[PDB]
Amino acid sequence: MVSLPRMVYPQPKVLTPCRKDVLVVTPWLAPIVWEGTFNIDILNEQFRLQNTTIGLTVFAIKKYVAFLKLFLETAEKHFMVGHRVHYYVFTDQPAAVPRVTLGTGRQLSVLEVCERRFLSEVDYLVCVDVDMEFRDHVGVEILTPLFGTLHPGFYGSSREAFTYERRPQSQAYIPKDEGDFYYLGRFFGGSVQEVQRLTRACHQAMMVDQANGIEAVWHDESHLNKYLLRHKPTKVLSPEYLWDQQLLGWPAVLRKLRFTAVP
Ligand SMILES: [Hg+2]
Ligand SMILES: [Hg+2]
Ligand SMILES: [Hg+2]
Ligand SMILES: [Hg+2]
Repeated sequence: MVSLPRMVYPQPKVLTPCRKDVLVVTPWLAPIVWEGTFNIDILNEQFRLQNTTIGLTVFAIKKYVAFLKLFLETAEKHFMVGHRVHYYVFTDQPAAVPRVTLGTGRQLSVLEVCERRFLSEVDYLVCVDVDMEFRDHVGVEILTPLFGTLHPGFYGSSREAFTYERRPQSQAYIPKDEGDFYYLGRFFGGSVQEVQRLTRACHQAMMVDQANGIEAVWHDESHLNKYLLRHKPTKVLSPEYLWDQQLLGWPAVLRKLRFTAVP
């Protein structure tokens, strides 16, 4: 709500689309974040004036603790740089967490494996996997009440091809004539309130499923897709935000590869 300062930047072009090769807004008017759609300077100003704090959560159990060093090092270089960040590392090996040097205004909490905590420590929560690395900018352009990320393997696929759970006996069930996009179960976020709302719904749906002796085809991801179908995300991130260059290369439609799996 605080007034932005004078800023000098190119005037928006009303009669000139900001990307003519991709959809930049959903049918429910949520922006789809692609490179070229946002001016990061304006967005940085808006969020900094609000002294925004972003929590990044990851689970690293067993052999996965080995991915923490690169994950954290690259996050330090590309994730919410300039803003307050609180990393939450849930692990079964507290002593094995790498000693990574953090920039000012950034902290890390190791939780050995308390939800009200998030409500008082951060404004937004971003949930990802540890076996990844940031390769380019991932900033406040993604922040919104609730966001989902387009799966790199299905962004150009028809809904019939989406690997949603197709069995009516499952709570994650989505018929062939339904569905907007196929979202990643491993990269989502939003306000603490909305994220806890999504995880609480997923947890309940998965319990009902097991009680009925059924397990969704893609587990958590299947339920996340059911949730986002029925509760439209306020922002959708393009595949730039979770790519796999080994399996998909570098298409012209992707101007940047920001976050990827480690081969
Ligand atoms: Hg989370
Ligand atoms: Hg769900
Ligand atoms: Hg779940
Ligand atoms: Hg979920």
